[PDB]
Amino acid sequence: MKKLQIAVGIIRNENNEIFITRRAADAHMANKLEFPGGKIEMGETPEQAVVRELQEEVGITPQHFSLFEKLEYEFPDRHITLWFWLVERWEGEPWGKEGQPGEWMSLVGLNADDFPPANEPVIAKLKRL
Ligand SMILES: Nc1nc2c([nH]c(=O)n2[C@H]2C[C@H](O)[C@@H](COP(=O)(O)OP(=O)(O)OP(=O)(O)O)O2)c(=O)[nH]1
Ligand SMILES: OC[C@H]1O[C@@](CO)(O[C@H]2O[C@H](CO)[C@@H](O)[C@H](O)[C@H]2O)[C@@H](O)[C@@H]1O
Ligand SMILES: [Mn+2]
Ligand SMILES: [Mn+2]
Ligand SMILES: [Mn+2]
Repeated sequence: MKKLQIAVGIIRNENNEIFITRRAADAHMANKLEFPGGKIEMGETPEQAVVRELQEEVGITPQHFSLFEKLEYEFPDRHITLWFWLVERWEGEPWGKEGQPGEWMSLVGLNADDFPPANEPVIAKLKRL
């Protein structure tokens, strides 16, 4: 079974809203809401990966961020380790830089059912902030 390391960014503005994108219909976890992020490549660290992935996907450079949660999840056909970075400072304005839907969502209104099931404990912990 495939094993992947994934770094994602929880992008939180001053109004307690999170920048959330929606995954393509032909992707793994198709049509799900998601924190922007992606695969950690050989020769880069988890910290470097979340910077690169947010630059690619939404056009911001995260800075002074922290590891909010790290967890493992077994999907039906792949095992993934997810690094959830809390990003409260960044350069740029996030947008759908890869043509994907993206918008600001109130933290209190997030519904874990809309996200991959791996995100359930993270969404709960976020609402506890
Ligand atoms: N990006 C992201 N992926 C998540 C989340 N929760 C979750 O289980 N996943 C899973 C879905 C995928 O199996 C994997 C993310 O890989 P990805 O498809 O974003 O990887 P990528 O951006 O590097 O891929 P690509 O655009 O090059 O095709 O992790 C999340 O909140 N954000
Ligand atoms: O690992 C994140 C953790 O480390 C601290 C310093 O103790 O932040 C450092 O690492 C971040 C990720 O690379 C950087 O963004 C930050 O600038 C750097 O100081 C903590 O702030 C954070 O919890
Ligand atoms: Mn990507
Ligand atoms: Mn991605
Ligand atoms: Mn990638």
